[PDB]
Amino acid sequence: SLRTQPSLYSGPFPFYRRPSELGCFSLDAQRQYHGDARALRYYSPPPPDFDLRDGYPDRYQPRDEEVQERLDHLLRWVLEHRNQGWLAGATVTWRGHLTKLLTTPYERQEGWQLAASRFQGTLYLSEVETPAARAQRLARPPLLRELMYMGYKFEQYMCADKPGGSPDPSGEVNTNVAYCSVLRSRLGNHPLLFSGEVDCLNPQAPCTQPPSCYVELKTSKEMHSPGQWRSFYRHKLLKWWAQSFLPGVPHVVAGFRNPEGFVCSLKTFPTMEMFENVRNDREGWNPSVCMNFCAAFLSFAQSTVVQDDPRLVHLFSWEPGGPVTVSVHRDAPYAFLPSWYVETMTQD
Ligand SMILES: [Mg+2]
Repeated sequence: SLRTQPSLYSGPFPFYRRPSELGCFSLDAQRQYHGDARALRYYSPPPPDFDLRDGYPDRYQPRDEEVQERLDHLLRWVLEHRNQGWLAGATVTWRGHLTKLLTTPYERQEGWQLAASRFQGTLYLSEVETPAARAQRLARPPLLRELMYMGYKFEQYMCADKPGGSPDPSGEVNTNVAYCSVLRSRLGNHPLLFSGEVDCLNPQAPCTQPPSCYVELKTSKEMHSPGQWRSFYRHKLLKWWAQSFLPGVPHVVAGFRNPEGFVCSLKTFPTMEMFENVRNDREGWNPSVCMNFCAAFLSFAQSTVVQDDPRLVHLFSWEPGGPVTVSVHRDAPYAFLPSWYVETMTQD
């Protein structure tokens, strides 16, 4: 087991390598994979009065969340690019999985599970939906469903499909569509290969080379008091920082929503400056604690997963308050590396 309290992980900010984009892939409106950037949209801010409720629900095509894709689309990319043993000493995951590790020392509400499998040296990490999270997903109240749509809608007001184009929110929001950047990094002694969904690219960004040219878009409720801002800095900026820090996305652009579902204000939060909001806060978060924990977890997983075997899973389970605990599983349902990937890699 691995303890999770922040005090264990205070100390110097560890080494995190400047991320390089190795490539990308797109999922289209039918969730079919394409090894190019067709799904990538372009940051096109107002020059805001955005109705995030517009099109809900008649122009809404939500992804079927029952389909658990796990690492499948990343593994296709890896398979088609394993000529770009560095991989053997790496850990392969989704950006979002690493985000959840980053936020663990401070997370008090949502637990997680991560399946680990070692296969020809490489450590693969793939999130498992917990029974409790599966319960909440199926029991999603109308208001949660509207809120989620609103987050996706915001993007349609802020992005165009061509550089410098005008946003066109008259169409449908279809959440099968995704653009994913594939990045290489390293946290201390742990080489990383991961994909992350990317909201848009800013043509007028100072550095036009990805991932620096990318922008993350967010919505949050409007705030009218120091206390509301302080809770926002403490809870939501931590999540936003941990999401955008990893892939090297330098800006998060937030639209603040009315209780009536309109965005009438925008604010840019540079990733590099987010921690400043809580640096002198007795109940704030700390990016060095986030990264030190993550590095500790990677070391823990790497020493725990001894056997090289794609049918074997070490399930890392964590609930708020407690340590990360481990259980050992084989085959269904936890085994996540598909035959089509294992055989092709074995073929080499
Ligand atoms: Mg976003």
